Amino acid sequence: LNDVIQDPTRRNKLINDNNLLKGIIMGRDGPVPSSRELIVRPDTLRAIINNRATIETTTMEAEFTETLMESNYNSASVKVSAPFITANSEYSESSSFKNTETEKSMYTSSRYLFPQGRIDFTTPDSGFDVIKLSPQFTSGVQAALAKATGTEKREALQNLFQEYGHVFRTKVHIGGVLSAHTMETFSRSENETEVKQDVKAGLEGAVKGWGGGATAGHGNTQGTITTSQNRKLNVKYIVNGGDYTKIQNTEEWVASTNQSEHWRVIEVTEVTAVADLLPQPIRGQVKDLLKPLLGKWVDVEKVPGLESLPVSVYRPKGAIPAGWFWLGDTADASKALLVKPTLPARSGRNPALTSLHQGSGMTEQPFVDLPQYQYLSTYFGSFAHDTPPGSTLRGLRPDHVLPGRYEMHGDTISTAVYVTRPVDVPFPEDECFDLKSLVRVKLPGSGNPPKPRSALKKSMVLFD
Amino acid sequence: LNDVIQDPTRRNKLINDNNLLKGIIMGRDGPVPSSRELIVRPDTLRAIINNRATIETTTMEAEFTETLMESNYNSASVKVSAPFITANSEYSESSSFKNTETEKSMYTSSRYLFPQGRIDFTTPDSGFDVIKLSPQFTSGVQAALAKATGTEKREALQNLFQEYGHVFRTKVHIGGVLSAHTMETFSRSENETEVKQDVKAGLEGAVKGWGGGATAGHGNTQGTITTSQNRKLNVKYIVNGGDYTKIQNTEEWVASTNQSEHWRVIEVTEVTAVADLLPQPIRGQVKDLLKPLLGKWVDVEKVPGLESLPVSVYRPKGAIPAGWFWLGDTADASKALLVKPTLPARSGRNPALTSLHQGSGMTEQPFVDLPQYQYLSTYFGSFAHDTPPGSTLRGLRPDHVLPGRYEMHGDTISTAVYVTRPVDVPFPEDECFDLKSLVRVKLPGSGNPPKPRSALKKSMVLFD
Ligand SMILES: [Cl-]
Ligand SMILES: [Cl-]
Repeated sequence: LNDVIQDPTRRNKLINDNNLLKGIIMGRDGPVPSSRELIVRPDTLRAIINNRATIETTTMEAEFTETLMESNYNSASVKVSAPFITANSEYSESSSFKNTETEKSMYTSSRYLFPQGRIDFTTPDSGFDVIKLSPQFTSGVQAALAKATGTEKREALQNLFQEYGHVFRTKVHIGGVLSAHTMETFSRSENETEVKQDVKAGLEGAVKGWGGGATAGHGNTQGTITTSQNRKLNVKYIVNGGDYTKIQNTEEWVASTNQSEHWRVIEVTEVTAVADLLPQPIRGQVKDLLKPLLGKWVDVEKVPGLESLPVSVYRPKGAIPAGWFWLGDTADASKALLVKPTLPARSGRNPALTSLHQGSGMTEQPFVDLPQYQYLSTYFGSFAHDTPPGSTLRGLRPDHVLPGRYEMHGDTISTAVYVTRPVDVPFPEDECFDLKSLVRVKLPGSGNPPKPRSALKKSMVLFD
Repeated sequence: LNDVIQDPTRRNKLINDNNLLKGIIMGRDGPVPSSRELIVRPDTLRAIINNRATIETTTMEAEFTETLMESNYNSASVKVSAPFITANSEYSESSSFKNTETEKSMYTSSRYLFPQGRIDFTTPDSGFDVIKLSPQFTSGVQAALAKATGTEKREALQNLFQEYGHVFRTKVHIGGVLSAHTMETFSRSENETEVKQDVKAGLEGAVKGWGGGATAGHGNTQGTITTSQNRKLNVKYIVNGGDYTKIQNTEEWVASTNQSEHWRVIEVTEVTAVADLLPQPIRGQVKDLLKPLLGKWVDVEKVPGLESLPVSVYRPKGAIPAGWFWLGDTADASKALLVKPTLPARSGRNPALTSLHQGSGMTEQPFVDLPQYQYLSTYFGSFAHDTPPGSTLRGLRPDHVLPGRYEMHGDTISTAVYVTRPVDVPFPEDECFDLKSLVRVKLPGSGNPPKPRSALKKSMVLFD
């Protein structure tokens, strides 16, 4: 029983085995627990009893989240952890996750939970026993903010989060779990609702058949499933908790999930960013210093030889200050945003920006130098990385951008352009800049790069 | 002091004066407290001490939220309350809130908070003292679910929420507040970021000048402000808490906010839907019965005489069952969604669906019979409300839809169409159906209705 475990020193076994005192490092190797304790060891754990077995499913369209899906993070935990795994991922041109003009990808994870309960860590500035950060971490923050220069403070803070972790798990389900994980690539011509429901039912069916003893028993393995609509899927099967030596006989493994010794984290229900646990004044100072870009609003000038276009095309009217960069052609006649990276370049660290090169095809459009980086606008001219204004044009690390929305302008497809705006959902969780990024509807020639449809996140840019 | 008030019977004065035990009715007259108690009177209130005065701002693009903005609900509370005020609002063709092809509107509220603390009501199935629903409400739910037919159960549940409320305030700030509320209509050609920041700084400046004693003192009133960018705004000034008889001398009012007797709710920090407070089995039964539409997937047939179009146009292949309705022309060659309302028509109650009429202009497109209702597709032909398939075509109540996203198709503007898809944000709070709703890029003739860009919410449709 959950209440029984929380009473003596066996609650310390539950805390220690599950790394409940440690922040989670979001890196290229997936979610990794810190070797250092983030919080002070509590006298008691806040537990909600729930022994009801259920099948839960998570559908995820965000790239770089596969290791979080496989660690049974729910959508709310993936959301908070997503900028950190994205920023620290190993980018590749050969990824199977495809987001093209004709195709899209998604991850689907189903989990047959055999729980005992939920453990809650009360965050500071919330009603309740509350989280107390370890003095070792607090001293690290103080030592980081005490550095002579802005660059030194940011480098020490970066080192501090790489050691302590990016997020802390504030709500976790404890018990045993049998989970199935998949990825699917489908045509944009398909009904998204039909594809999602078909993959979810097929995955739920596989975990349902595995759990409760109906299919041939197995442990951690790879398998293939066929949905009702004939989609063939590569499935990864994962076991967490219970006695793994008993996994061959499903019902014997299920019974072993009632043993306090074999209880493990079975779902990450809620996660909090480590910087958000910091007290009120320091919190804002740390968060400002963590922003990868500096921002500046500057004057614009109209691009000549664009009389054919339905709208006026703009670029910063510089005199672009040394070390500053621009992000693409705009329909904003008033101002342009310039950006400057706050962190020095280091081997193993993904920079906030990437330079661009003209494509080897018949095209004159830029291509990102660093794989999987994104840019905001089509280039209205002939790009060259060695000549202005292309020499100071930059692409962005994928954690910096979210999908935008097009507003089409033009009386002919050949002259037609899209003006990128932030999505107009009434209750956004994240806010983006309205930069009025210009995208060509029909680009001339072949070998042209995928058309951008992105908006820059406001949380990534520090002003003044 | 907050801790001092919570100890004797003066905590009951704080609970009673602020209606902390009552659900909030979201109707045409704004947020109205229920006359009936939703929860059992607690022995103690969970309080977080915070006497730090701050200026907070909320920007809201959602229509029908003005009375929530004026009641100092933050964006998270507006979000949860929004479907309920939208569904119960008094619709009008003469609203100043404009969302056209060339213009958009938004609400901005700034509040100069003079707090004492925050009161938290712990929801059932959450760590902590927890909420216990009143036996009068619980008996009402049981009596509603005991009705002979589906229609009778739904009517009794509707009556139950109109009496008890749609939402419950789970986190509230207590003290005194000076707030300014405005609305702004601007051209889509404008930078949204610049407009939002300009209105927020102008509104923050007005509350800053009012509070702390710098401008001429006043109480609840209407005024005009001018932003840094020469935008002229109609401002509504509201006072909550403190001694209102002392409002003329700002500093005397500020000092009166430290008196336990004058503490009022100053911000609605978190709100929970009343149905979400219900225990696990009943919760799902109530939520299914509250859905305004029944759903059914049916076969489609291609619309003839559409050879010129870049895509195939579809309508349900009916034999449309009696009492069922369709929602517009689609590019979905496999299936079509049919809808049926679950509640009977009643005077004063906004129906889930509206019939349509052909516009009096040169147009052949349908127009909603009920003001402010929305539809999903342009009609690919000549609409008539008295002939099939137009006789069974229906528009939707604004709470049923969210903005969608266009995917353009066509080699000529005149033949070009948009296929509506759900927004592709990676972490949506709300999910919509992908219906592949077809919208004409360039409609022939004048007097044509505003082009739709909407997706139907999945939470509004009950299947099987
Ligand atoms: Cl290339
Ligand atoms: Cl009309």
